[PDB]
Amino acid sequence: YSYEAEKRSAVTLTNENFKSRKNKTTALSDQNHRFVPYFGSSEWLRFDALHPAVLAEKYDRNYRPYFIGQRGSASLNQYLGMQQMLPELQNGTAVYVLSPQWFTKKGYNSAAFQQFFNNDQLSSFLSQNQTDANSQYAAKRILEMKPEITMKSQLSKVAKGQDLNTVDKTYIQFMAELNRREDSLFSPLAASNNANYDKKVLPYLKELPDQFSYDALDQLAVRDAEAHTKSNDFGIDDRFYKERLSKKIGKLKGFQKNLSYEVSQEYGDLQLVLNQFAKSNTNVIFVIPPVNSKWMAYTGLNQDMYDATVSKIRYQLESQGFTNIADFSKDGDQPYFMQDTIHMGWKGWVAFDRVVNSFVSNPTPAPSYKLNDRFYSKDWSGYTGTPSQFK
Repeated sequence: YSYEAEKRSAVTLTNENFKSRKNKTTALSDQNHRFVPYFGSSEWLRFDALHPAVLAEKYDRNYRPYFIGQRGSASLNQYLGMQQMLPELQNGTAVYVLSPQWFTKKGYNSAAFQQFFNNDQLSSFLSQNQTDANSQYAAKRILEMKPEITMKSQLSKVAKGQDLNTVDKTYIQFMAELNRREDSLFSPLAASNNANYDKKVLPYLKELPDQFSYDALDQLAVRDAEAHTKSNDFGIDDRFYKERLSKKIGKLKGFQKNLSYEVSQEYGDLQLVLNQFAKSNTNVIFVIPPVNSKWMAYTGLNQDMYDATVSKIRYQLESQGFTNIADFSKDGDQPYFMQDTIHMGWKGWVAFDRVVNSFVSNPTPAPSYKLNDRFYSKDWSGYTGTPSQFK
């Protein structure tokens, strides 16, 4: 199609590009250039010389990352976006960052939900009619997020477990067909490429060593990280620090004293993605990032709560077959692991590379998964004892 068109779609990172079926399926099915999907939220915007985009370009790897996510795109929105690219996951390989900031009790806004959801994702969703627990929970959550919804009756039938009437099926495949065609019509202008690749990827190639060396990458990361953090003591990027933290830094101290990520509906939402990976036989590495621990000190973010959160996430993942886990939750104290407060960069990007690039450069079949419906449950949403003792 167009390698440079796909290259710039792969790092555009706009909401409209997230829900563009044409863009992502195009890049993810190109048979002459391999794009691998990287699911996460705002973490992908932290361009610097060690960002995965830059690395896979410089050393010309047997793939390029296609990024899928933006602030607020947690697992429910991710699952529904996945509904638009089902072939591209089949027997595929994928990176999926589990951001722990996701797992709050009330979750995100309905407004943040709308900016990734659309009716193509919903018609796709209803078109695959399986009245299983996963369908039911999906429908339940959608009606929770957007209660004044089109095709509400069908969503209520799916959410109660009931089978869809001949008339329902026909309606939903017709709306499917139209939404697909609307995507194909509007993605050219509605979902156009950024300057992100030209302005925040390619420049950085000047800085990387012609010959690959993790030691050289680490040195470059520390030099550049030092250049871009002389405005504070948290080792937080200058621009992020003046733009989001400078003004209210006093009012901030202590503000996370009691905040937890241990109870969340996002646990069930995650289950939706795991079901999707299994049904599509996808081989995934799940990335867990830590938080600048100096920051966690200043805000009171309790690291043992973080550790229990990570543990429960990992339990859900491993107990089912998903064992590829680049878990960096305890690496937040390493100088320049993070680029901001809760987003890794620089050295963190190199650590990210060390596990992920081996995973993605060397695709292997996906193991056998055993899914466990008890993870959609309210009890698992609230459970806080030892993860092993759930049953």
